[PDB]
Amino acid sequence: MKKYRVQPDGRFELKRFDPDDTSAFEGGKQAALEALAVLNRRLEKLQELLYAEGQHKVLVVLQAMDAGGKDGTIRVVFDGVNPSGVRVASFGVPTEQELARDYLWRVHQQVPRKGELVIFNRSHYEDVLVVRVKNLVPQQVWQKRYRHIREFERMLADEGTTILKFFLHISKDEQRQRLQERLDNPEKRWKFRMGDLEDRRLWDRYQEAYEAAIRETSTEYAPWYVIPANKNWYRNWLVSHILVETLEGLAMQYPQPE
Amino acid sequence: MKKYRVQPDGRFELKRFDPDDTSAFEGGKQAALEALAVLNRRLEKLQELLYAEGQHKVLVVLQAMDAGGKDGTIRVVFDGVNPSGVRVASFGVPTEQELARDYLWRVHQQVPRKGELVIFNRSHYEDVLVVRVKNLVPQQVWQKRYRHIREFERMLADEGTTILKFFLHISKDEQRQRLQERLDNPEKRWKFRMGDLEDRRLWDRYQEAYEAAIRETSTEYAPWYVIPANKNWYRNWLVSHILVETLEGLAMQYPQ
Amino acid sequence: MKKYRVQPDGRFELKRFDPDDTSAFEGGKQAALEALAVLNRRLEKLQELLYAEGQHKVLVVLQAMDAGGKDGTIRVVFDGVNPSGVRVASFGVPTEQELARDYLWRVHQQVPRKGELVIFNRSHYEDVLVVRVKNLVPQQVWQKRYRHIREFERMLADEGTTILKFFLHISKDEQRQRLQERLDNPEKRWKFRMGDLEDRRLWDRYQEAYEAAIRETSTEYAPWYVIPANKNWYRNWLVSHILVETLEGLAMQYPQP
Amino acid sequence: MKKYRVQPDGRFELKRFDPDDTSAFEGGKQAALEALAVLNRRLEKLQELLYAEGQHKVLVVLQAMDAGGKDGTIRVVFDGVNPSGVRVASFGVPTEQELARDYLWRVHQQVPRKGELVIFNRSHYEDVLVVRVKNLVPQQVWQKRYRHIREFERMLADEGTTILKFFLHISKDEQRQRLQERLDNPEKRWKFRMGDLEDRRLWDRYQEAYEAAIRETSTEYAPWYVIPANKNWYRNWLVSHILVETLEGLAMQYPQPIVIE
Ligand SMILES: Nc1ncnc2c1ncn2[C@@H]1O[C@H](COP(=O)(O)OP(=O)(O)O)[C@@H](O)[C@H]1O
Ligand SMILES: Nc1ncnc2c1ncn2[C@@H]1O[C@H](COP(=O)(O)OP(=O)(O)O)[C@@H](O)[C@H]1O
Ligand SMILES: Nc1ncnc2c1ncn2[C@@H]1O[C@H](COP(=O)(O)OP(=O)(O)O)[C@@H](O)[C@H]1O
Ligand SMILES: Nc1ncnc2c1ncn2[C@@H]1O[C@H](COP(=O)(O)OP(=O)(O)O)[C@@H](O)[C@H]1O
Ligand SMILES: [Mg+2]
Ligand SMILES: [Mg+2]
Ligand SMILES: [Mg+2]
Ligand SMILES: [Mg+2]
Repeated sequence: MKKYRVQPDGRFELKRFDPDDTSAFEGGKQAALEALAVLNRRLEKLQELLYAEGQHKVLVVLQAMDAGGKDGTIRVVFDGVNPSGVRVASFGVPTEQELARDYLWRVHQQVPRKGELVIFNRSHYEDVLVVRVKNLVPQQVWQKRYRHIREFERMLADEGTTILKFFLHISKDEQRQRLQERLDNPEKRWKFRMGDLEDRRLWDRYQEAYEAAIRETSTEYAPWYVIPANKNWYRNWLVSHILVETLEGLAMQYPQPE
Repeated sequence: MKKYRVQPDGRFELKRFDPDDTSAFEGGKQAALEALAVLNRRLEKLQELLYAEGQHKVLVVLQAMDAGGKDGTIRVVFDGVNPSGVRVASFGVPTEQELARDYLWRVHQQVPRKGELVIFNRSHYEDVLVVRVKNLVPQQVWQKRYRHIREFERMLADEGTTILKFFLHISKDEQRQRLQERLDNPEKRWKFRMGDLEDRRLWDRYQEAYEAAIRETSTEYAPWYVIPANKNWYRNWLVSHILVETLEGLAMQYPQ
Repeated sequence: MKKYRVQPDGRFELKRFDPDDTSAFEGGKQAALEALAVLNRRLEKLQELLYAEGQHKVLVVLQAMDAGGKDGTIRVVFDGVNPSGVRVASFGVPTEQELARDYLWRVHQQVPRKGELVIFNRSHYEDVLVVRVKNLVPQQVWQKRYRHIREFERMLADEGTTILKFFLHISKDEQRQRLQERLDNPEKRWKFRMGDLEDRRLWDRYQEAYEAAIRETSTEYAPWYVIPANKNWYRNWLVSHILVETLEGLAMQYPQP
Repeated sequence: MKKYRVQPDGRFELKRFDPDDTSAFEGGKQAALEALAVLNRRLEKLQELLYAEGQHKVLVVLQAMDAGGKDGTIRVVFDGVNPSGVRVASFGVPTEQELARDYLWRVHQQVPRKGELVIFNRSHYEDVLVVRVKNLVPQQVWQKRYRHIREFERMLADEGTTILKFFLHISKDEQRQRLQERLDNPEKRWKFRMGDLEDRRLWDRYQEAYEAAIRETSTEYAPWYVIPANKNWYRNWLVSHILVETLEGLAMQYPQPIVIE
């Protein structure tokens, strides 16, 4: 089941992962939806424990190509989970205030507190992704940032944060369909930006960047999971299974005051 | 259904509201749960519109006595609503940093942005509630805050925030049972502090403080709704109905 | 010198104030520099006592036209005052994050804490100034802001903030010279933006905007002082005098051992 | 100077530094005050350039024992420097909100922005000092924190922050006098807390904690300077000299960009 966990050997190659792979589930969509429903209930209970224990901090990082399933994952995986204990932090185009400080400043501000589960919809990884691909800074600058991230995450983990980093892996062809579906969708007509067409020619450069990022930052304290995300049902089930298992591993207990 | 909206006539009496009242729903639990399921789906859709339109700011304020149903309301009313568009801000015991600035500073920081629905689990109201009851500041101070709160909410509303204030009204006897269940439940035991028994002795002063605040701060731009909260099913349905109707009233539309 | 405090009668008139007026000081520059040196020393001591007492919050609001002397006031008036107790908060062009919430959100965040003296270099007033002049929101919206401002400042004052609002009043002709002097000084040329010229075309609308804000928001708890700011030496001495006297009035005492 | 810069060799021994040392200055009190006046003027001009250029991020970290001269340094070194470009961030006893996140969260929030000079009056170092001495977390937990700091400061420096860390070194005897003077002074008594006598009792444990911290975190990108701080005049001149020289080294330039009618 950890066939998707990227080992900290620095020997990662994205070619080994197929976006269309569904080998960890034996049953197809209908069966998987039932399985997800079970895990969602366990997740709801596990969050209730987390909030009650108030010791651990859970950080779920979502990274994907545009239309890679970031919003869809949050919406389906965290369906019915208490709003008081779960929070989404999105990282968009940096403001002048954000650029006036190091790139980790805006990110560090949003980290989960004790008893809180935080989802990062894009993250500090963007500073080794869009920044690298579009050469917003030279290689000399962004190359050093891998060490920064390893060390920043070491600090977070050592101080009590459970870090789960999910790479939602979709094919170039799947993305083409999803963006075309976005353009014909009336309630998604607004989600489209013109820049989505320029980043499309940069596909390979983005894939190279994801390969580099994952190889350099997947550690035992902060592992990367490559989720085959072409099938939404499989993506949702697998992300739920990984999170539920990790949270189960924490052996969280309800406190007693006497 | 707006028999629960507190009119801005400064003539409200809490006396007139029974925590055990269920008169706005023509039936019981089983039927009300079905009704809530329908409103929850509408709520999910209305939030989706809010986030997409990205113009309005929605502020839901929850105030209640301890074990009055604040966590329960958030959990049930907002079940299945997109986490990206909904946020809870809890107000606890003020820190030294928080006390070093005016009481509205910590609260103003958490207000909803455009396209966001924020729930305040306890609020700036505590500064005319626990503060008043325990005399954490003298009367001279906390008396002036009613005007502050009216004017701060006028500003929020004028600048595009839809404000819904819910008072979850439970009986002294219901609280006694709920707190006893907290002591008799291992998965509830944790929410308990010894101070929950002390505040119990201050019941009437807290009730007097709630009546006072609601009378002073329920306005046309920021109304107070007194929710009979003894029955969870009725509490959840009624808060959902009021929220859904208010959000419907905004005539929100998806962008072109 | 109470001749500069704008009474809360709602009958303020900016034509009654001359930027070139120096009548409150019985002398010129050389004598005023000496007088300012005395007040600056008292200000340094008063700040030490504010920080020590740790109860009051002091908010100094500076509003002026471009090249009206806001930065020079900070630099000279607060010279030698302990950095640990004094802070500047500047308000610029609002970000999308700042615009996504009410206009008072970014301003409320910067308010002085207990024992702190804060200077606002531009403020929440901007939201009834540049916003009004350039119609960034309609009249329907910015008209209601005067009440918001009065009530927000009432709340700050009631809760322990001493509020001093200074309008640094310069003439249209003085601004023309200063802006020209900016374009000629290499260590100042960087402060120049093309907008400084576009806003100069809007002089009168800005003046009308200042008369309206001052008339509407000068209260007992938060007064406005119209400082004739054409002469730097007079501007610096008069703001120092007003601040020092206000701080003296607080009769601040050292904590009980 | 490089005699006070702590080399990144991990062989630092605080015993090699005398709080009463004044060897870098030839002239005594009167001559040093004149020298400081000159450096203060250069500092004022250098800050004006920093704010105008708006590219560099400057972080001055002040660490000292109680009554070690932190407030005194800020007050004298930064005298007359424009408030708009200089900010003090003090770190006291953590709040429940601050404790609910990692210890670097509150500190990272206060880092200088572009064109700003920030002074940290106590810092993230407190989390390997008072925390270590009073065992507010176990050794297993605070031991890992040296690497965190090295790496956090590497990130800050790599991304554009000039980091100056000053350890204001006073003797046990000097502290005893200053604490007593605070007590007898009516305009200083207010600074006193009962814990000042507890942080006096643990002197050696604190000194051992400063030795370990400085030894572990003085790097090329973020050096530690041990300032002999028994003499205020020498302390003030030396911190001013180090800061001015560092700022001079940045070779800051004013930006480059019509008849007004
Ligand atoms: N560090 C960064 N530097 C530059 N651009 C960034 C950075 N972080 C995020 N971005 C960009 O910001 C954009 C956010 O777009 P937005 O529409 O707000 O979100 P979404 O990914 O849901 O479409 C992304 O296209 C992303 O590449
Ligand atoms: N302004 C305030 N001043 C003093 N106490 C406050 C203030 N606001 C909130 N509190 C108190 O903080 C406490 C928060 O308690 P906590 O257990 O964290 O939440 P809950 O109400 O869910 O039990 C409440 O008992 C409340 O009375
Ligand atoms: N509320 C506001 N809305 C719009 N513009 C604003 C607002 N507050 C400030 N501004 C503008 O931001 C600009 C800040 O410019 P800047 O160069 O950073 O400062 P300075 O006034 O020292 O030149 C001013 O020209 C001012 O008109
Ligand atoms: N990380 C921390 N953990 C515990 N105590 C801390 C921490 N950071 C700072 N402190 C303590 O906070 C206190 C600062 O408060 P105060 O007496 O008002 O000022 P000062 O440092 O000027 O003496 C110091 O005693 C210091 O040890
Ligand atoms: Mg509780
Ligand atoms: Mg409680
Ligand atoms: Mg300027
Ligand atoms: Mg002290």
